[PDB]
Amino acid sequence: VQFRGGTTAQHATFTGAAREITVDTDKNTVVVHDGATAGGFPLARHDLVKTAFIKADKSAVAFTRTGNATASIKAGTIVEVNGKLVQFTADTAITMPALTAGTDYAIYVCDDGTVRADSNFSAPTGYTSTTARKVGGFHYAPGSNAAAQAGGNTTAQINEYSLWDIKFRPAALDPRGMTLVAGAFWADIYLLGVNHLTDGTSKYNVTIADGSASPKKSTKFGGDGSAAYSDGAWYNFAEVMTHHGKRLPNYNEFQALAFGTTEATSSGGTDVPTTGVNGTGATSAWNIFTSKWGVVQASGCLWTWGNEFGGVNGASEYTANTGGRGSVYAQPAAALFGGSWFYTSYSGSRAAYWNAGPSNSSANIGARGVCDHLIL
Amino acid sequence: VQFRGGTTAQHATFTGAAREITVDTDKNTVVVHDGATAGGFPLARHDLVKTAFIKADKSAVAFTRTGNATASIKAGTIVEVNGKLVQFTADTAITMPALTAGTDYAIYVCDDGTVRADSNFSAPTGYTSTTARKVGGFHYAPGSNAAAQAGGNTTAQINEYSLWDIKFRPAALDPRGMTLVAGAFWADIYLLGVNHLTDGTSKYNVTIADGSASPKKSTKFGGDGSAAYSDGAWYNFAEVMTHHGKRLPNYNEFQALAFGTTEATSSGGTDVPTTGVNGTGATSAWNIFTSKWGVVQASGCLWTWGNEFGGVNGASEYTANTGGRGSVYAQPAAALFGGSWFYTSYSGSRAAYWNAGPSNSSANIGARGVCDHLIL
Amino acid sequence: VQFRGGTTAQHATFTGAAREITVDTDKNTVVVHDGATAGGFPLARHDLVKTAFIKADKSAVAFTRTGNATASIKAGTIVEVNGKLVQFTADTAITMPALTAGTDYAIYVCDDGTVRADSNFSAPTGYTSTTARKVGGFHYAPGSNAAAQAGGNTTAQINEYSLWDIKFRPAALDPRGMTLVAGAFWADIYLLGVNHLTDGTSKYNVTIADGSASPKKSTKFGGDGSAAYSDGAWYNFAEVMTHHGKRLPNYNEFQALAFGTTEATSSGGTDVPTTGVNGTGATSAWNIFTSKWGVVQASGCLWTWGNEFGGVNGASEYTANTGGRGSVYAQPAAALFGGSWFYTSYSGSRAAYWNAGPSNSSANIGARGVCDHLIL
Ligand SMILES: [Mg+2]
Repeated sequence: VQFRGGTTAQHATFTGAAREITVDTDKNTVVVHDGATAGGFPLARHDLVKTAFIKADKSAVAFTRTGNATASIKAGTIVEVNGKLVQFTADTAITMPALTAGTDYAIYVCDDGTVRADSNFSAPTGYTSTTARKVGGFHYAPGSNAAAQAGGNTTAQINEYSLWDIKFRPAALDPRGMTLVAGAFWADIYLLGVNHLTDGTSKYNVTIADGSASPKKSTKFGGDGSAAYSDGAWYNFAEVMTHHGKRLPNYNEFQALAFGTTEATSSGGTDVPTTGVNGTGATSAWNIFTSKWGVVQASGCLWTWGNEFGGVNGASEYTANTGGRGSVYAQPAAALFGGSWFYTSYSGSRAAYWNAGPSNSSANIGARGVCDHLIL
Repeated sequence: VQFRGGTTAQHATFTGAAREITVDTDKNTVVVHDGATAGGFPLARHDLVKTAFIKADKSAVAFTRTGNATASIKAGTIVEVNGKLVQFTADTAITMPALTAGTDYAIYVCDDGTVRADSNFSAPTGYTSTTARKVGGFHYAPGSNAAAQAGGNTTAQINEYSLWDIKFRPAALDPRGMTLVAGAFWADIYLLGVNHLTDGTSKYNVTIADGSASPKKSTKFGGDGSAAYSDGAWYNFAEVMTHHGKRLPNYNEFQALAFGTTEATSSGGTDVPTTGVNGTGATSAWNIFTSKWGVVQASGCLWTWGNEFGGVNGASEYTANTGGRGSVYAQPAAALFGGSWFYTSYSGSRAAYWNAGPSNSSANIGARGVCDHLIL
Repeated sequence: VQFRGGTTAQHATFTGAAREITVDTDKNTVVVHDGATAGGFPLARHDLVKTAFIKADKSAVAFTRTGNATASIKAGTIVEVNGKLVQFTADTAITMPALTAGTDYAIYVCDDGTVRADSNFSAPTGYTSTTARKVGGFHYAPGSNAAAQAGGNTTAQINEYSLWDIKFRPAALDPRGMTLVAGAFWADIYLLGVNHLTDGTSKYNVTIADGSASPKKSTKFGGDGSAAYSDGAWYNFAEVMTHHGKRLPNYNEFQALAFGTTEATSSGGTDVPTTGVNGTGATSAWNIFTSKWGVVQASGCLWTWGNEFGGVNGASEYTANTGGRGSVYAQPAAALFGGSWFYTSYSGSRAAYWNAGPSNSSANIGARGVCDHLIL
């Protein structure tokens, strides 16, 4: 059966019989007719809905945490994948791989109707980037989120607030290793690492970047991928954050992200070298400082540079202390938030120090990234 | 009539006759043929366009204010609802319910082709959440926006700048009670209430939150829904704003949002207890302070905490004044904007005070929320 | 051929034969049947996919710069235009018009399958707003982006970082004359002009706005389109930026946007009157100050007001210096970034001055706009 067909021009002045189907040969689509409307009602070609992703509640993430090691895709989720419509009319279990503490996972809706997680961010085991579509993901944290204000535990589990989907995600360039804070903005779960170029800013069990072990110099700002900044100036950390489409936190962002930590408590010991891992001779284990949202070492471990200025000022003269990128006049301090290991009861979700110029560097100052929450 | 049909695999190597229609039984969709392209041209299933919402001008809101109590949906608006395509090829009147001063309304496009407003945010009277689709809304304000710089009147009317649609809206968690300022960002029409958990941050005719009547403690930050913060510290107000996905305003945001108010004028009297209502013994009625954008009590009523730091500093020693969440060192002031009732000619769209630490509290300091503008 | 058809109600309880097609007369669409599913599988009408725009990589711009005067649309780009599906399965050359230094261009995907640039932002030469769809654009800069930290050249060329598409763009009200900085945020290529109302904030070869030649007063804030602000206060510049949905830069934004400029170098001479053009008696040509991202006169030409406060404070008394919009108490300085022509080695990507109150005005202080990066 071949249908009556013509060009778009020919259709413009054609009115088919009621419930007649013609073919627009310019478009290669069907045109439905009502016996009244000239040009009829052309139908959409599938390619035009490619990548469609529809949720029942667009103001929440597409997935529900159902247990420490389990999660589900929500009822009402419709997904375009490999030319097919794949949907879920009930909360449907996500098929899990073996989960390892401190690893990010990607969630795929597959063209066979399954939904599955995997550590591979291209395609899940047994599928291709064609048969499996990445719709979101999560972080499998080394410990629980804080239930109150005494930090969390060390039972590896899905951090519910790290659940993201393609329409409910960090505005950062990459969504991995972030958690949603009060539904308002995303925070890096872990402090900035030295190897942020290959690891991203937020990674479990890596060397923390500070004054003594400066982060790798940004390849977007003349770095080569091997060189590190010569110190831990605010300037350098802010630059690394920008590389990744993130910011250093505001005061309001810091207090929100760090809530849940054990207040007025510090790591103790002599150092905090590694993310998600006890400090050197620490009197408090790392988990003492997990926030409500799953931000690891949220306070009392390393100060973070903040994105705020004020407090004590530098000299009222042109001082060339910017790494050779100009001079500053009456430069106010750049905020430091959280406290560090040496700071006993001074540390906490609101610990703030405003007596260090942005050109300052030390072994107990690093950084944490934040970014905007995107709902699409 | 049953058409030739096969699986997706079978179609991959099949080329139908020109203007032949086959059925892909794996997809359950039509495949159009051109007698040349192997696999033909599969058509989109309706479920894949579910929630589609298309506007002629994506850089403006979907509705036009046509009068004090009337509004229209714009020509060129196409809406998916209950499986149907519903569209408007001309500016079409929105069917209104009875409107009450200081109430938010939701706009629904219904599957019978009508568009209507309602105070119910689930479904409008006579419809269900299935037959009626919420596409946006507005605030019916207690008075007009400022025509110049002398505030507004007390004639209840639609605030044109409070018009929002699902693709032109506050980034806040909930869009209600906000107004779009210079097309740049959204501002809470009303000052933060004590009962922001059940009312949202911006509600007409409610008790204002300040140092003496602190807001309810955020349920996202260990609050139970009954307890209030023990004082009106910047810390507490910033926290409440975050709860709702909002911020305290910047200096640039404040001057923009408050423009239109009567400058160098204060409420007078002894207090401002209630939003959108005269202050206690006020010498100026509330409407004296409506901004160009419809921000109520924009200036001269209560100071708002700002999201900016600087000015006079606290001691250069570790001071534990954060509500038990750490210590601050050389803590600069948190900005206060707008002036309050006692401040005569000092109040205005640029009134700014930088001599109060974020741990300060008083009966004339509250907060106003802002957030980013979202165009999708 | 007229098909069996009925209303949506009638379909709800109808199960057609496998691979039968019926017509829903309420919807005017086809319903496919499987001989099992009551109501069958209704297909999408084309109008519901109107404006669809699909890219292979949603995290990058839709176009590639292929040379100084050439560019391509990327493989995998699917575009809805004038009822047709138009797509590109390989990187496809964009048809160029004659290009002029310092001009913005719009990219259209046309219903004949072509993709072309044009200086007209409504429709390209030989097409209409119906037959041609605007999907993005770019800036054809007066010179190259900085390869290192010695600025750029004067060979007119496409600035690769100024490439934007409808789903990868500034959050600003208008996308023109902006460049994407480290993939993180957008910066105005040029300093704010006096005639920003008709030119936008960022335009080549126009009079720069400063203390002596204040910008036009914003029509969104009581301006008439002819009047200028009486001086170059921070207040006025911040206001102009808001008009356009932009901000003055943060410190972190400024250092990012200006990287690539010749550091510790100033324009010299006695003035910088015009964007993208040598200063008056300048010892360094304008191109000495082009950033890595193509920000023109990024440093050492005119200070920009920043969106940050701190440093030296005004008096601890209520000072009415806000242009008659209230009083300020202990007002900290508003940041100035970049240096200017007189400032020799003090200028650079990190040059910052914190000793000028927001009410200050001078011939060497202007502004540059930034905004958020939008990925949709
Ligand atoms: Mg500040």
